[PDB]
Amino acid sequence: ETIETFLDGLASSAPTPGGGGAAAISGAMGAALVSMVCNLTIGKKKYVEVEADLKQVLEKSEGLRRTLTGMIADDVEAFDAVMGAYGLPKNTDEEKAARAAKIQEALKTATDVPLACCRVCREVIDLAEIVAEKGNLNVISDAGVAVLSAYAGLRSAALNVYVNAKGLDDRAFAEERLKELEGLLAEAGALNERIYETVKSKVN
Amino acid sequence: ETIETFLDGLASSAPTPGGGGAAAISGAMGAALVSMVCNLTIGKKKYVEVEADLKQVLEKSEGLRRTLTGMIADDVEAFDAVMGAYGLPKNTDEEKAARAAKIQEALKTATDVPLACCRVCREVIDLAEIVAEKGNLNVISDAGVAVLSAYAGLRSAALNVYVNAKGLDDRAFAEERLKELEGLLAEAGALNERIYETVKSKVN
Repeated sequence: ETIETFLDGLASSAPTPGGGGAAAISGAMGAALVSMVCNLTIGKKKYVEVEADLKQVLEKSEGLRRTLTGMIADDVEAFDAVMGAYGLPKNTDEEKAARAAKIQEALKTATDVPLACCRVCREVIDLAEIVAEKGNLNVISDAGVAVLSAYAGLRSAALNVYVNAKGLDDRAFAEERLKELEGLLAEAGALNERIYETVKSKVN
Repeated sequence: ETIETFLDGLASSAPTPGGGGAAAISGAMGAALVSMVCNLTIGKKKYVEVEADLKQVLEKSEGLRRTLTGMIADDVEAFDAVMGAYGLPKNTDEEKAARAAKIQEALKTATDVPLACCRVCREVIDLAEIVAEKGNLNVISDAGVAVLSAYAGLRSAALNVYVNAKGLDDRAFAEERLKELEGLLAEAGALNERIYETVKSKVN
């Protein structure tokens, strides 16, 4: 899909793509920029001490980028399934029961997907940190864009987890997913500002 | 250009696409999600007191969307021009003088392009605040994603302002742009957390 077409879809009254899709894109760009800093530090003679560490980082970030790029489509199809299920008919007892059950199972999927996106964005913040410490100083600004895009991705997906978890009958499933989410948010809140500041400082 | 082709380019050792390209996309997705909330609130029986204000928001957000989508290529062009200017030959005295002129010109344009992306992202945050207060409660999460995505874009472009402003001979030019950037950053910092918190609280 074209960036312009995606953006036209996002802006429209089409329920997909939505915030979940944009979240995965924020994450993917974060993963990509970590990979860029690695690719532009590996080889450089001044940066031999970190080359092996950054080849490992590049390995994981390229992994995270593939996953997060896939997650754009996962969130779109997860949220289409939710709208699908709200649109089933509700004339009879049996239909009302089928509809309610299918809504619940779509909601569950549309909670796990943004939550998965949160986990991968949290890992991108960890790699953003390393390339902020070790990266080629000429391109260090890209480590700062990576952490901001990843943190945007994380808190964007988090809102999707909150709004979906609230509609679930299974309170054990919901409360387990919220507790994980809170810990990912609290960790990322502590690191995001510090990594930005390290980059802001090296930039000036 | 496809999201996947952009992401492949972003990750590679090519100096573009870079942090500044990503910043424009972050800003563009922010504007799109403001439009989306407007499109899913306008024509709703329950939201008529606000239908008037939200048609003026749609008009503005659809405008900012168009500008930030164009800024993806503007930022690619501006930074390619910086890299291209450092790589010009120094074989004659006229070449050396032309190269030093073209480096300063490219640094100037590569400071104004990201500063423009910061101004537009700062306006997307004001529009996101309005849709957080007045938008359809069913899609209020997307007002959250819009502000996070716009804030990420503002601060991403800000780092590129800092990186390019540091190479400029013209300190009047650098210091006016830096003074204006500091205003946009201090305002957006204050507003981002409060709009996020409004949306979060209205989610549950």
